Amino acid sequence: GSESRFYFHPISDLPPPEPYVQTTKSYPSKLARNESRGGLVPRGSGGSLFSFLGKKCVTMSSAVVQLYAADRNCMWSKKCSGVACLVKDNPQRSYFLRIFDIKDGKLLWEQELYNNFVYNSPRGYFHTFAGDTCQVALNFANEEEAKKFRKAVTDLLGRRQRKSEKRRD
Repeated sequence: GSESRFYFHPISDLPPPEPYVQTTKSYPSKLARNESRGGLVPRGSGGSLFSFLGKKCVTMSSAVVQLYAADRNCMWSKKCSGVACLVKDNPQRSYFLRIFDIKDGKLLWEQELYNNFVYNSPRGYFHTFAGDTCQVALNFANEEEAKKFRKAVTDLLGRRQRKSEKRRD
């Protein structure tokens, strides 16, 4: 079901993993407010003075999910199960995706978002997410709640921060 008794199994019905074939994307966070300027012959310079960046990290969306991470080219392994939160960290001007364990609440998994992220959705209670050169995935009983953070992350990223929506309804 959706609540009370909801299943994450089976891994066998979930789509197989894949090595990251996409070129590793850049993290906007590392720059915050800076761009890769060129030299003499190749000279790209954007600049664009963003006036005062940062307030706090705003949580954007939260859903109960189980976290998979793919080993080399083809194995989904359980690293954590719990609840997920999509966070917009405006001080760093980036976004953070954080998975927090339901049992501990420790939060031991983060993924720092890129500036050109497209979301991968097989959709079978299962989403696939891209890392540095590793593949990570989200597994959940509710695609509805899943679409919400999945859409929000990818949509907001494309719109650029015009939302500080804390929770989905």
